[PDB]
Amino acid sequence: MMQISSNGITRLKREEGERLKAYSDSRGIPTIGVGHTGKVDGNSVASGMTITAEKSSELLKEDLQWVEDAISSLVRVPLNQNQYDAMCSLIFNIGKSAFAGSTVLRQLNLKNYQAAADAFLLWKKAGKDPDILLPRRRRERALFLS
Amino acid sequence: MMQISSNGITRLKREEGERLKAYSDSRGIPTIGVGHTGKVDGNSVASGMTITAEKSSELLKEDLQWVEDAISSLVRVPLNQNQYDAMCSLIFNIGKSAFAGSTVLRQLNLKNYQAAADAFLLWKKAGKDPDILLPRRRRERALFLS
Ligand SMILES: [Mg+2]
Ligand SMILES: [Sm+3]
Ligand SMILES: [Sm+3]
Ligand SMILES: [Sm+3]
Repeated sequence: MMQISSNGITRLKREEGERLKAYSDSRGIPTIGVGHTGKVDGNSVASGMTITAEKSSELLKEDLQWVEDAISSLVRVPLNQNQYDAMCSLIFNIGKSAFAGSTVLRQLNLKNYQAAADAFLLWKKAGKDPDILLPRRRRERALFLS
Repeated sequence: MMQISSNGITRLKREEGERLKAYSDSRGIPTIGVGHTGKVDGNSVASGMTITAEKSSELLKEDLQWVEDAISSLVRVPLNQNQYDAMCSLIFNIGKSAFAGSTVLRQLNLKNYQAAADAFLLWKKAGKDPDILLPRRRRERALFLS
C-alpha cells in the first residue's frame, strides 16, 4: 500500500512545526516532535525531554498511521506521490472525520483531481480567523498539483 | 531471517536522500529512489521515469539484499534490530569490501559491542573533507546503541 515520502515528511514538518524539546501545548498536553503526545521509548513526555530530528520523524510516522489508513480506506482512485503527500498534510491537520465528509474526498473519488485540489482551499478557518490556514492550504494544493 | 525494519528503511532513506523522479548521479548513472539503478517494472531507469514512495522502499529492500547477505556471512554474533538497521546503513554506504576489513566488524565478532559502535565514527572521510560523514556516523551509532 501507499506510504508518505521523505519529501512528504519534510513538508509536513514545515507546516506543523517541529519542537525537539518537550513543551506543554495550548491545552496543557505535554508534546514533543511534531505533535507527539503519546509515550516516547516507553515513557510519558515530560519537561526536560529532548529528542533528535530522526526520532521526531520516527514518532511522526507512528502518528501518521491513522492518516495513511484513512487514505487507504476512503480513497478508491489512483494517487501519485505528490497528491498523496499533500493529502497526508491536510488530513493530519483537519482529522479523519472532516476529510471523510469533505468535497476533497468526493471530488477525488470522481477523478476530478483539479477540483479536489481546489477544495483544499475550503479548509481555511481556525478559531475566530476565517483564513488563517489558507497559506498552508495553498502550499498543499501546489504540492498536490506538482 | 533478520531483515531491515521499517524504521531502518526510513532512517536510511533520510541519510541517503530519496528521488522519486529519475536523475543522473554525479558520475552519469541514471538513478531513482534511494540509489536504485537497475530496472523498474521491466524498464531501464531513464529521464522521465517516476515512482511512488512505496516503490522506492520496495526497491531499496531488494537492493539491500547484498548488505543483508554481507551481515549474514560476516557477522558471527547476535544483533538486535536497532544494531542490524544501523549496520545496514553503514554498509550500504561504505560497501562490502570496506566493511569486511573494518574495525566495526572485528569488534562486533569479539562481542565488543560498545567498541563496534564507536568504530562507526572511523568511517568519516569523503573526498577532501576528513569528517564530512561523521554526523551520519554519529546518528547510526546512536541507532545501534538504542
Ligand atoms: Mg541473505
Ligand atoms: Sm507493494
Ligand atoms: Sm499500520
Ligand atoms: Sm486572517
